[PDB]
Amino acid sequence: TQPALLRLSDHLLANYKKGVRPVRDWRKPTTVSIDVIMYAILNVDEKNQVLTTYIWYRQYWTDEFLQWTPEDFDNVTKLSIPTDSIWVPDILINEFVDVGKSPNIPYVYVHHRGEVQNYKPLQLVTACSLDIYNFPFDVQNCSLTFTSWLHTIQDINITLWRSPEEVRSDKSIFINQGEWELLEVFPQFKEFSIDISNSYAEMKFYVIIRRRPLFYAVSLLLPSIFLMVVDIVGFCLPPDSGERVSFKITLLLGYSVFLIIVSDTLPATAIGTPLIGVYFVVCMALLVISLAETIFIVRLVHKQDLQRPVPDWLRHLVLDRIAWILAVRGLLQELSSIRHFLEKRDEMREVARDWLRVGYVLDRLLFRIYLLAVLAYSITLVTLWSIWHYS
Amino acid sequence: TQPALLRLSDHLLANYKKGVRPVRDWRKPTTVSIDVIMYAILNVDEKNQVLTTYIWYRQYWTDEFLQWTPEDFDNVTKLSIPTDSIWVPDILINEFVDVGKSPNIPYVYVHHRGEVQNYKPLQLVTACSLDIYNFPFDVQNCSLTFTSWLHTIQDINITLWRSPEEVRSDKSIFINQGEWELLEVFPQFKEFSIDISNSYAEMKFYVIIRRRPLFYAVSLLLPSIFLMVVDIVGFCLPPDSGERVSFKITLLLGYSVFLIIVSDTLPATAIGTPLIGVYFVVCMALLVISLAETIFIVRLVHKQDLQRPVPDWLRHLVLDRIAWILAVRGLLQELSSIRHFLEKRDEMREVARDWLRVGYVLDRLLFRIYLLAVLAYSITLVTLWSIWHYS
Amino acid sequence: TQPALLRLSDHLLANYKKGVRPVRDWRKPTTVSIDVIMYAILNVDEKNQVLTTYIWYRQYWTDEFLQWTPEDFDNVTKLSIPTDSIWVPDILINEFVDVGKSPNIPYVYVHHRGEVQNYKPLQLVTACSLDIYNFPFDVQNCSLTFTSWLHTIQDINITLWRSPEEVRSDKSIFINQGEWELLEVFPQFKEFSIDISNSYAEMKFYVIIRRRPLFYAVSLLLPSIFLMVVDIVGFCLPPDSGERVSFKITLLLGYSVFLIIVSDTLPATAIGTPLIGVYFVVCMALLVISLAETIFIVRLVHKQDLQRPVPDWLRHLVLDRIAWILAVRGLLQELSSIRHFLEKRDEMREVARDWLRVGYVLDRLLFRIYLLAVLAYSITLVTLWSIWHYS
Amino acid sequence: TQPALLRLSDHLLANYKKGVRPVRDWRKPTTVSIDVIMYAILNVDEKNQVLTTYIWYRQYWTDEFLQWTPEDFDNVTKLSIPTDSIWVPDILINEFVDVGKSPNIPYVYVHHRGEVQNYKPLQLVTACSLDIYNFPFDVQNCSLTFTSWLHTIQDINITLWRSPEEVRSDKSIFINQGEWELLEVFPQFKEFSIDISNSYAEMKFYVIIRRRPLFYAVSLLLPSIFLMVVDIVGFCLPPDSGERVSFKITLLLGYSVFLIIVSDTLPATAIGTPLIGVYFVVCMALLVISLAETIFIVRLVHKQDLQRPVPDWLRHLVLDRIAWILAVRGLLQELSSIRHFLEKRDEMREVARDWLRVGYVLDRLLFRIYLLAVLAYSITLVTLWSIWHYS
Amino acid sequence: TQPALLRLSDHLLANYKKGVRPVRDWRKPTTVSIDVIMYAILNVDEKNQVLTTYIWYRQYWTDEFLQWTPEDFDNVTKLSIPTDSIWVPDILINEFVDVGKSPNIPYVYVHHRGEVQNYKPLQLVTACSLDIYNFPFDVQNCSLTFTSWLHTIQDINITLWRSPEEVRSDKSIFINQGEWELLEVFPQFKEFSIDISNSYAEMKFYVIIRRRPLFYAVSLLLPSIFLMVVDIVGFCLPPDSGERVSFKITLLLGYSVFLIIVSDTLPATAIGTPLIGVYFVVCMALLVISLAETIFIVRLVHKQDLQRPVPDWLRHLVLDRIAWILAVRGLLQELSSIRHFLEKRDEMREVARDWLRVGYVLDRLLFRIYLLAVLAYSITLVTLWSIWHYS
Ligand SMILES: *[C@@H]1O[C@H](CO)[C@@H](O)[C@H](O)[C@H]1NC(C)=O
Ligand SMILES: *[C@@H]1O[C@H](CO)[C@@H](O)[C@H](O)[C@H]1NC(C)=O
Ligand SMILES: NCCc1c[nH]c2ccc(O)cc12
Ligand SMILES: NCCc1c[nH]c2ccc(O)cc12
Ligand SMILES: NCCc1c[nH]c2ccc(O)cc12
Ligand SMILES: NCCc1c[nH]c2ccc(O)cc12
Ligand SMILES: NCCc1c[nH]c2ccc(O)cc12
Repeated sequence: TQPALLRLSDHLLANYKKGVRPVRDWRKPTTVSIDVIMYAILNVDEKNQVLTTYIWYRQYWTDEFLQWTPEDFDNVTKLSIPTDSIWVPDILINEFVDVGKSPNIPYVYVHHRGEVQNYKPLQLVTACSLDIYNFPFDVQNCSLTFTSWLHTIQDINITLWRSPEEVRSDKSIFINQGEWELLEVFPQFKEFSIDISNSYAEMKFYVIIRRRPLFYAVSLLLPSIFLMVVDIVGFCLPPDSGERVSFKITLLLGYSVFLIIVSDTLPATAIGTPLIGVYFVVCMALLVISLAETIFIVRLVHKQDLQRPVPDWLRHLVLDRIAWILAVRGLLQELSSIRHFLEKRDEMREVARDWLRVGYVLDRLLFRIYLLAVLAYSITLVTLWSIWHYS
Repeated sequence: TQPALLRLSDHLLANYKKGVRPVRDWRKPTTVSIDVIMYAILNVDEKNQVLTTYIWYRQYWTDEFLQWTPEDFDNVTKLSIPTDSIWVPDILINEFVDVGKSPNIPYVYVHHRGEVQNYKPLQLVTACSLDIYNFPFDVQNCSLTFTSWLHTIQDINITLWRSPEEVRSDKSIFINQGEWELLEVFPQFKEFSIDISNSYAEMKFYVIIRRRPLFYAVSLLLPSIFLMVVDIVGFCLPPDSGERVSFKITLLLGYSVFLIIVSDTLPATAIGTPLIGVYFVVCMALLVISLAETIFIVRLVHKQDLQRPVPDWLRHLVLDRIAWILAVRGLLQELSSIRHFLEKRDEMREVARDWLRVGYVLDRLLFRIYLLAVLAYSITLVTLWSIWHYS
Repeated sequence: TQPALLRLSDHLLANYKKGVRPVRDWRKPTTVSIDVIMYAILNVDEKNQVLTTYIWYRQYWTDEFLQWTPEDFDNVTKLSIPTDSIWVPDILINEFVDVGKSPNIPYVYVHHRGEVQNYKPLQLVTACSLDIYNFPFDVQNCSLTFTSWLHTIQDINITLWRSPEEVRSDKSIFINQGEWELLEVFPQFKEFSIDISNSYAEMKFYVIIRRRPLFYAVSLLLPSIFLMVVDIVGFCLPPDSGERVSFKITLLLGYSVFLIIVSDTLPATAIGTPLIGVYFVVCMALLVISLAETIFIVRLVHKQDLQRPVPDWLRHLVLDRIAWILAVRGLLQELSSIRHFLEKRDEMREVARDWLRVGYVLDRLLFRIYLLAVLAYSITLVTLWSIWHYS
Repeated sequence: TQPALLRLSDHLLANYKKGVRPVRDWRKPTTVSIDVIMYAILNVDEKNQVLTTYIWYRQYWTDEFLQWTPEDFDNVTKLSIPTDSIWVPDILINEFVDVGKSPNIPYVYVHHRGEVQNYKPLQLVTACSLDIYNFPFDVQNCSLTFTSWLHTIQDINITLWRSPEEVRSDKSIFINQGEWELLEVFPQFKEFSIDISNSYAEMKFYVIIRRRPLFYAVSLLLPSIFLMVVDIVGFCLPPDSGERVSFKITLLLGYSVFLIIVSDTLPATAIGTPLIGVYFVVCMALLVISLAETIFIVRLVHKQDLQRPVPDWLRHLVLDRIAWILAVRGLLQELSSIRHFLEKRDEMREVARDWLRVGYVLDRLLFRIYLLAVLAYSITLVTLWSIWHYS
Repeated sequence: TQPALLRLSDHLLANYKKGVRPVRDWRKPTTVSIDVIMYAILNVDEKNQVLTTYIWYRQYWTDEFLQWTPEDFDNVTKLSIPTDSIWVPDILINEFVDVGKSPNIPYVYVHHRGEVQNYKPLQLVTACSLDIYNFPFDVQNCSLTFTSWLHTIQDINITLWRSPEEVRSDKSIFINQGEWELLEVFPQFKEFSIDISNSYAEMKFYVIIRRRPLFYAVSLLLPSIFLMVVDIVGFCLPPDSGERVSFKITLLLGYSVFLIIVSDTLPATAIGTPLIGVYFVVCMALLVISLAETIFIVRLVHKQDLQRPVPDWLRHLVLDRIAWILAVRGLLQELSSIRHFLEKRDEMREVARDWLRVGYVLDRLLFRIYLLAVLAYSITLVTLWSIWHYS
């Protein structure tokens, strides 16, 4: 005799005639109130300048045709109806690279005063400009805007639903333990117009995210200090031996191949030039000047075809030493000849020994200077890190 | 005269009016009982913190409108009808990264008392937090939650169908011989609420999986012990020869390039720091101190420009040896000069020989110390492995 | 006056009422006869344990509602109707990783006795367990099962259509000139049941495929024999020269980097351990012991700081040689001193020469032993290959 | 009593009969006016000769059946109706590689005079010919054409809507800070015909884009000048030492491996041959001739088995030096023999010294020539860069 | 009073009853005439034996139910109707790996005599057998076949539309400046039958394409001749120096790593063995025998522990030289002893000098032989290239 609640379900859907903007008067617009909450931040692609995010989105508006009195229908205040049977605004998002992949959820709440609500999850892979000038300590500011693609300001009006301060500070759900953590989501309403007599409404959410670089800092600092330490420990071997230049060029080749294979992996971009490359270039130049010093010292010490050092050089190298911290005539003729030969050989040996001593002293002094330079570089780096840590 | 069973098929579907929650009274909610069984575990992505699983899922609920007496229709108790002609709850899964790919199966059983059942396979690629602190011996605890996205607690209520102990211990179907094997699937019912006056029901299944690391253990241990053995066998060659430093730096370069090309392949993450990296750093430091010892020994042995060793040094190096386990005057003038030259050369040779002996003794002692250190490291590693094996 | 054949097309489709299992009596089940033929085998993924295949599939069953007399309708025995207007069983395939990509073909033959047939191509990417213990000479046994996901044994019954011996030996269409060639497709009917009072029917096809490894065999054998030959030819150079150890360590580094870059490319898995790795480890160990022999020989030959060899050593090294295949007193005082110095130098030279001869003899003997070992290894490898070739 | 605006919504859609080209007379064609605006330029693939772009596209035409008087319906001039209920032309784009991914936007404006408009975003990945002859300073000219695939010139006519000069200079929306920046979008109308009696209309937009190569220029110039500088600094070490050839071959191997790993990454194509490869080949040849010079100098200086240099050679090498910037008889018999031996040794030493001096002079001269050549190459390169900068 | 042309649009579509093969008599089949034109050739995958092509395809057939007199309907001869409202044959393509991605174009021309035409673009990624025996100069012959999947020969008959000679030579549209250029498209009609009493019609188009290898030829020839030239220039340095073997092994390692990293990139297959690998193996063997010659020459020249060369060897090495292009007794006793020591040293020096001269002569002769062999190889290669160029 008396059917179930469905007695009203057809009563609203008998002659609804969807596909038309539901208003009693066409002059007034329909107002849509939206709300977004972040759930997780998926990977960000610096090469393609595109990021992937996942949000829970909700909206509501007024139908003005789905109105009924609760008392007439068993106290019924709200119900759920399929979303394909009612008018739905076309609220899209700009700077999108694909339609995306998301479920349908073909249901919507409808209240007794015409208010209709829509809840949905949605994943966006979207293009924003990424700046990686300070690559490890990045703070990215990307934007996503909601707007009606075709309806103008006289048709659809965008409202923020919740208060902006509630939206800005909302960490109710967020997947931590990832590469990124968000700082805030700042909303802003704007009016967009390319030409005259045609304007639209947009709502832009600016997402601010910060990277945690501890893994990146370790992976970028450990090989560098490793090669610096091995260069320092390999500096202290005799220079006249021919293995010094081989050791230095082998270490330089190792640094070169490491730098090349890490040249584009970490700064995966085609525009930005982070300061990490500048520090790497500085380290490379330090290795180059160390190799040049080693080559010069090796060239200075070479026993064959030598000349006695010019007095002034020895006189100031001893000065900077204050701051480092019968027919018997043929018989005697032959003996005189062999003696003179031995004196010549001894003189060559003494000249070689003096040149070797000069090379040793110069090598020690230049090693001390290089150690001081490395100390200065390391202390100024840790000083800048402390300045970052304490603003 | 009398049609087939389809005489009831239209009788239930003549004026069903799908799209409305089927209840006689709107106050009571509709209860959905669900059940999941794992079938296989596909790949897990540590870089993206996402895994892929395949389950068989079933659910059932009560329609309260598809009711009939069996006796009236040729003893018919249950039938199958297309799933697009009846109301279906929107039971979704959170922490999902895509809609996924699964067939439709447009059929459902319906019993004579209104009970309706739904069976379906489904593959989920979903985001959970992976911890790889102990990378080879991982035990991952990931979660997947079933909930109604839009209907509240007053509309849909979630029930576990089978008993929790049956669900927890269920290995009826599972594809073994993979990288992972599951331990348990723990179910838990919860009530979810972000704001007030709006609450939902969720059912969370915690999947616990364990990795079998034998392949990983072999692939990570074989090159390490290979390079340790080759370092040990290359340690025992004469130090005064110049090939020792070249051999050591070549082996160090090999270890460096292997470590760099395996630096991110196995610990494919940007947060976690497994202890395998710590052991690799320890091995690298051991190689570095071995190279430093070789360089020091090479520097100590250098025949040119030497001085006699200070007595105390020789006196304690012989002490630690207890624990290692007429005008004929011009003629004689020339002969005296050449004799003195030969004495000078012999003295230099003797000094070089003494320094070489000192270097040999020190090299042998330091080799013994290094061998003892390697023995200690290897035995403590196998000891820790045994402690893991026997708790 | 008299329409075309379509006069019967509506006669069967006027009140068909699809979506219901077409039977006059609900007690008897509907029987579906299926048939599959392979067309080509696409790539197989050993890392993901998944393969891709392409088959032509056909099935037929009885409708019992699409029945007519041919004589009444211009001799018409069979026709074609859209597949969306008739009942279609939900015959799915387990161990599938995706819904796949295949066309629709919205047409089916229907005969005058109710028999209805369905033809379709379908590509499956499906998960099976791959064993690569003998990686080049693989014979893979994978399975694919057809079953009704939701209908039970009382509803749908599976039949093989053609005889099993015809299905097993069917090479009518197959794309050869690929990486794999199939041996047989063995069908087997089974009854599946997880719980009680609920059983289903499945038809499992076991596909057996064999790999042709000639390209793999060449690519795996050529570099190995290349490095063996270059090691053999580099073995025969003087040992006292310092380039021998450099040559050996360079070749060892080359083998190491080749093995590492081919460590996971060919055995692309995380479980299996093929014997090719065992042979590679054996070759590596052979190279290691060759390097150790070279280092020992180099250490044995070192002219500086030598002692005369102990008699017994020389006495058995000559034994194993049988099987390799006035004031004139100051003047004479100075002359005696210089003569004694020359005797000392000559004695050191003779000791060095004797030690060099000992090192040469030992190096030749160990080279012969190493060559014999390489010969033994190569002959036993070709012997095992012949045993494989002739069972 | 009086319904809403929907009173006209059915009035236009009661018997619209979509699917037919809406014209009162079939002889006249329907005219579609289109407009495109670039929004961003995504990645370009030089290997596949395909690019990805994102545009906002709009079009309008005349329906001639959706006509009404505003006064009759509450002043209503325009409305919005679903796009699936009206006739829509099939305006496609050639040289497309996929259907693409874009939303639907199922709404269109309709004016009271039958004018209907359609707005949509669309992303195209499309194939055009890329020329990279001057790879860093590229100016690409690609094309995209809009045409009706099936309707001929007698049915659909294409019009540009806005004036061509407005379309050509339109930077209202464009995502800068990318790899590319566009110069202009030139439109052109054309008539297309493959066979006779069948012609179509097309509208081709030529997009002109320019690359900003600063990152590419830095990444391509820094390693090159690095290796040039290290070659120059390693040139200045003594030639008789055996480490010079090792240093040169190590640097050549480094250049070779860098060139090979960058051989196809930057010029990612299979047709074009940019001039950067020509400059790299020139640098390689310079390194090769430097290595050949080093080998020749090393061969010239070799102390063992020497002959006195032919006079003419010394006489012109001193010429080019002007531009570089009793029974006592046995006793004396033995003394004469040993003296003659010492003279022979001294003569060999003097010959070796003279050859070493010759080698040193030649090495210095060739080093000066090589430095001059490097200076010439660097100055002509910077000169060509300046010519590019100032046309 | 009199409606538009749509007066006939319903007249054909009032009771069309699609889904049935439109014929007045079921005995005669329906004939479909097809035509294909290539537009561009996308990438070809040699690893997966699959290619991607893009064609414009058209077909037409006879409906026999869409017939009208033009005079009755305002001279109307042809119109356009949606393709979903009429019967469409299921003409598919075999050897396809996916459904593909193509637009719909829901429109078809219909003429007044029942002739209906369909135009569509379509991209196929399809599997054909690729032979790369002569990898740079490939001429691939792949096939694509059009057939009705389910309708037999008694239902659908395939016709070529245009004449075969017109189809074979058709370059009206084709995107040049790619990796491939097509030679011809040969059509062929065939009858296909697996079993008896069941036959179908197929139309196979054989596409013939040729590769342009200039980029491949340059990229494969430049490093090879580079390493040959550097080997030749490094051959000419003194053999007794220890850097020769290091240079040779370094160059061999460079060739090895280049060959390995290019081992599978260019011949990206698992079956074919191109002749380029044979030439690379020949070059490797040439480098190996050069290294063996260098090692033998180095072994022959070793000053320590030498014996005088056997006369015959010197006598034929001078022969092949024709074709290369009182108590004073103790005093004299000591002098005699030292003189004898000096004679012994001089004899050893002379023996070493003679052995060095022998080694130099042999090295020069073998260098000449190696140069002649390289000349022969290069000339026969350019000769074979000329034979290819002039058939
Ligand atoms: C781009 O190419 C088209 C095709 O030839 C040409 O008409 C047009 O002038 C070109 N534009 C520029 C800026 O070179
Ligand atoms: C291509 O292959 C088919 C199949 O055998 C053959 O009939 C045809 O002649 C071939 N075409 C050419 C140009 O070789
Ligand atoms: N199942 C989660 C329901 C839910 C609660 N709050 C929400 C906010 C937005 C949204 O899309 C969904 C929700
Ligand atoms: N064909 C397997 C039917 C089946 C048996 N038990 C199940 C449990 C869940 C499910 O989705 C399906 C099933
Ligand atoms: N066009 C191929 C028709 C055909 C013949 N035999 C078949 C077997 C199975 C199938 O799906 C299709 C077929
Ligand atoms: N929401 C942006 C609406 C808009 C303004 N101008 C446009 C031009 C083209 C287009 O597709 C869209 C638009
Ligand atoms: N817009 C191109 C129309 C066109 C002309 N000739 C064709 C041939 C085939 C085809 O699919 C299409 C066409």
